[PDB]
Amino acid sequence: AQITGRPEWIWLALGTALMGLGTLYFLVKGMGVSDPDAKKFYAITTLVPAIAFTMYLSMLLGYGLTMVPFGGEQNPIYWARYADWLFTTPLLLLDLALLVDADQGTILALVGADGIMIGTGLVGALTKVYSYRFVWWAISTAAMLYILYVLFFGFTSKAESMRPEVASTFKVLRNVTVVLWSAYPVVWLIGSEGAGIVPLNIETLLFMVLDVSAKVGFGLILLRSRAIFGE
Amino acid sequence: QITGRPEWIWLALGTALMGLGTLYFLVKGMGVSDPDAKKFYAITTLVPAIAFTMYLSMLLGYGLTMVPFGGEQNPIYWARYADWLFTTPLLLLDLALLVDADQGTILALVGADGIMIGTGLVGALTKVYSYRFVWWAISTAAMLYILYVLFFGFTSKAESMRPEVASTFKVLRNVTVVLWSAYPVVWLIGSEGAGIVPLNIETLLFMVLDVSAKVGFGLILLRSRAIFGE
Amino acid sequence: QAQITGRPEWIWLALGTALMGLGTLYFLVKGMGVSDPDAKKFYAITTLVPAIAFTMYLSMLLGYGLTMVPFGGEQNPIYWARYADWLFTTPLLLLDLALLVDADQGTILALVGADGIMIGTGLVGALTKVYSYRFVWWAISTAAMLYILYVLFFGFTSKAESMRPEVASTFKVLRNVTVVLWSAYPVVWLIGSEGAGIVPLNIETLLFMVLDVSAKVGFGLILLRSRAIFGE
Ligand SMILES: O=S(=O)(O)O[C@H]1[C@@H](O)[C@@H](CO)O[C@@H](OC[C@H]2O[C@H](O[C@@H]3[C@@H](O)[C@H](O)[C@@H](CO)O[C@@H]3O)[C@@H](O)[C@@H](O)[C@@H]2O)[C@@H]1O
Ligand SMILES: O=S(=O)(O)O[C@H]1[C@@H](O)[C@@H](CO)O[C@@H](OC[C@H]2O[C@H](O[C@@H]3[C@@H](O)[C@H](O)[C@@H](CO)O[C@@H]3O)[C@@H](O)[C@@H](O)[C@@H]2O)[C@@H]1O
Ligand SMILES: CC(C)CCC[C@H](C)CCC[C@H](C)CCC[C@H](C)CCO
Ligand SMILES: CC(C)CCC[C@H](C)CCC[C@H](C)CCC[C@H](C)CCO
Ligand SMILES: CC(C)CCC[C@H](C)CCC[C@H](C)CCC[C@H](C)CCO
Ligand SMILES: CC(C)CCC[C@H](C)CCC[C@H](C)CCC[C@H](C)CCO
Ligand SMILES: CC(C)CCC[C@H](C)CCC[C@H](C)CCC[C@H](C)CCO
Ligand SMILES: CC(C)CCC[C@H](C)CCC[C@H](C)CCC[C@H](C)CCO
Ligand SMILES: CC(C)CCC[C@H](C)CCC[C@H](C)CCC[C@H](C)CCO
Ligand SMILES: CC(C)CCC[C@H](C)CCC[C@H](C)CCC[C@H](C)CCO
Ligand SMILES: CC(C)CCC[C@H](C)CCC[C@H](C)CCC[C@H](C)CCO
Ligand SMILES: CC(C)CCC[C@H](C)CCC[C@H](C)CCC[C@H](C)CCO
Ligand SMILES: OC[C@H]1O[C@@H](O)[C@H](O)[C@@H](O)[C@@H]1O
Ligand SMILES: CCCCCCCC
Repeated sequence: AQITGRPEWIWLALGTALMGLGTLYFLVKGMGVSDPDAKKFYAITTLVPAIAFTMYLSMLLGYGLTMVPFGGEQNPIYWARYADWLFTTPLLLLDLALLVDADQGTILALVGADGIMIGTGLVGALTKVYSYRFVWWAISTAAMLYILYVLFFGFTSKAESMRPEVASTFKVLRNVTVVLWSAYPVVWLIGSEGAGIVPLNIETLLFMVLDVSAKVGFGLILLRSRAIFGE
Repeated sequence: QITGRPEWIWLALGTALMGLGTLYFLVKGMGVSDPDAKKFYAITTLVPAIAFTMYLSMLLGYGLTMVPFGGEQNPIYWARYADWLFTTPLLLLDLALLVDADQGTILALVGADGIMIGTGLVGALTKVYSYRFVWWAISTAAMLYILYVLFFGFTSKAESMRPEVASTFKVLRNVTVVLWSAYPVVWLIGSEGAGIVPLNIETLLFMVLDVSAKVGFGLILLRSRAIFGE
Repeated sequence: QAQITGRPEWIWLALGTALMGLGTLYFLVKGMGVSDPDAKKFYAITTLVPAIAFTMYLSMLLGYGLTMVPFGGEQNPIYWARYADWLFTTPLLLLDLALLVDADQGTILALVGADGIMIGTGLVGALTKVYSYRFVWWAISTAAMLYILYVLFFGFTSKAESMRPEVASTFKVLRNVTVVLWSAYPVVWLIGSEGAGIVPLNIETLLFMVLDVSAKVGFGLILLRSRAIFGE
């Protein structure tokens, strides 16, 4: 059942390679940088892939893998992803917050909501009672939908009042994040952690591609542009 | 290994009030332009929402665990500490922000609140019965330190802001010093310490203090003049 | 080879609980007055470090913070409670140092986060069942520390040598203390019960107790007596 600890190793190893090179890249590129504003963006955007490197290595080496009893058998679960996402997503949000110079009110309401989204997901991923896992999923999705709402119908208007570079950069990112983040509830749902439509194998591969691109990718769009009165 | 069955009604009622209290605070902060009042709404809404998630887990059994102390397995709801760990520092942040407290006292405060819950959690999961009280004492000492700065510290600075501020804070300060200090008493006499009171009534007690300490504290706050705006 | 524990190093943990608790009451019954908001931060940060450590030292004393990890072919005792402590403690020591040199929000985050990976990774290696892998995590955690010390040494110095002669002097002493005491942790752990068998858990608990007391209570003193915290 979702025979793990061996098939998806190549995906996990690959995810570790990209995330690590992606990190060494953003490290051996932030070298100069004087502007204190651009300093935040480089800091935030380098820890995201870095944290991920750590977590992908655990899954590859086994540690981040655990078994849960549900549906009818011993089910392989990678909790290490929620260890990653728990911190990683809020940093991704901080980048956009700092880029649109959002109010401290929305930043908190955003990070805290993000906390519930991952937290609730972790719960559902480890819940033993099958039916309930989807109660947590629904709650986690509602949390993401709220975050995506303020990013789309909230951070755009405030972005379209900054500089043409800012409004244009935020938008590309906003597009990449509303799309990449919304796929997560879908993969989770059809994967080893919900219905068994798709095997852990493909559930690892899909996450590894959405991850690299929601991180190394998102970071490339951001760090290569004019990061608000700094570059 | 029943553990979670009698107090289901309390937990479900607790999940109910925490859910509605949140939706209420969500479908109430709709407008709000002032960045200062924005903070208060953001802080005050996460508290009940966080508690919703945690009460649900207890009701669905997940937030329940068996601790082997005193020749037996014991029904311990760790989910309260998962809740409290984050929830309480937020209630204190509202207060800090209301009295425009220094970043020094905020950190000292939050830090201390972290020790309070963390220690309580440790005590609640300790196998050696005796020790559980050592941790309870250490936790109470931490609470006592917190309530001090809130009472004999945050008041003086509140009585120098505005008549709305000083009056609002005082009502909250009254509600928090009273509700917060009840917790160590319920824990001590409950299923987590001495068996004076069954897990049942305890779950009910916490559920009444939780709803008021959050949805109640929230209402008093979100109805008054919350800094630079409303 | 190694084997079960929970009693020889009771004294080291007791003494460690001891010093840490006193050091905290000392820093508490010393921050009594203090009106300056700038120095306020420093007292608030420097007080919690030992307070957190007291809690984590006591747990290791009362057995709670001890656990058994299977590896190398046999079960083994590990004190995870240190990592619980360090996770929150070390970054506060960095915050004190960042606030002193008035460091940029960019580097504070780049510092805290790196510290998170440093402890976190350490914890992971400490709990890894496959023996070979534990060193892979060690290597990584050390690389994280090394970075952290770099921005402190070859980074916070130059920004310090531009503040006030008090600041520049206070920071250098601390910098000297941290770079020296922090760099021992990877050495103790590598030779200790959580790595190779060179030295028993007994002495490894002792070593960390010496290093913890000084790196916190010692550091805390050098700092709260400098007034180069703009507070009097
Ligand atoms: O599942 S049942 O509701 O039917 O009753 C209990 C038993 O089935 C028991 C033995 O299988 O398992 C219990 O659920 C497992 C535990 O879940 C939570 O803790 C888990 C921990 O066990 C896992 O190791 C970890 C990931 O691998 O996730 C969590 O930390 C707690 O609720 C525990 O109390 C519980 O035993 C089940 O409740
Ligand atoms: O073999 S001994 O009897 O001599 O000692 C063992 C027993 O006392 C046994 C009793 O069940 O407990 C063993 O320690 C258990 C672990 O306790 C703590 O971890 C718990 C975790 O297991 C629980 O899931 C959770 C809530 O239920 O609380 C804690 O996190 C830690 O102290 C672990 O290190 C310890 O192994 C004891 O060794
Ligand atoms: C954010 C601060 C407050 C907490 C930091 C916590 C650390 C990142 C550790 C994260 C541990 C995760 C949530 C554990 C989930 C349950 C796993 C089965 C435990 C495996 O040890
Ligand atoms: C179940 C989940 C989706 C509930 C989500 C709750 C939200 C994260 C709470 C955030 C604060 C709410 C919106 C009330 C304050 C109103 C502010 C204008 C929000 C943005 O700062
Ligand atoms: C303000 C910031 C620091 C906190 C934001 C909100 C927090 C992340 C709270 C959300 C925590 C969720 C419910 C997860 C709790 C931990 C899980 C019960 C662990 C399961 O082992
Ligand atoms: C596994 C623990 C140590 C790490 C995760 C802790 C959470 C981030 C917040 C606090 C939750 C406490 C520590 C959980 C205690 C053990 C419970 C049986 C966990 C059930 O998920
Ligand atoms: C065991 C318990 C009581 C320890 C509590 C320790 C405190 C959280 C430490 C906070 C910092 C102390 C008060 C020193 C700074 C002095 C400030 C005037 C305190 C309020 O900001
Ligand atoms: C806001 C931040 C920087 C300061 C506050 C940090 C908190 C004081 C740290 C929490 C410490 C408590 C004692 C919890 C330690 C870990 C738990 C005892 C583990 C339970 O398995
Ligand atoms: C203080 C709040 C954030 C909860 C504590 C967060 C710490 C990361 C958790 C402390 C436990 C560390 C990580 C070790 C986990 C493994 C232990 C066997 C779990 C016993 O609780
Ligand atoms: C594996 C270890 C060495 C990776 C550590 C990476 C760091 C957390 C990243 C910090 C940001 C790097 C230095 C790139 C931005 C340059 C800035 C001057 C950093 C301080 O804001
Ligand atoms: C404040 C936030 C945003 C930044 C700091 C976050 C930390 C760097 C995140 C910690 C990541 C390390 C690898 C720990 C992951 C969780 C542990 C491996 C769980 C052990 O059971
Ligand atoms: C190999 C070198 C670079 C390691 C780092 C420096 C050394 C740890 C220096 C020792 C630092 C202070 C004196 C603490 C020593 C504590 C131990 C009892 C030392 C045992 O040799
Ligand atoms: O990740 C697989 C390989 O991809 C190549 O494009 C990189 O240059 C290598 O460094 C990497 O190992
Ligand atoms: C083969 C290593 C380079 C891959 C580039 C991927 C960019 C997201």
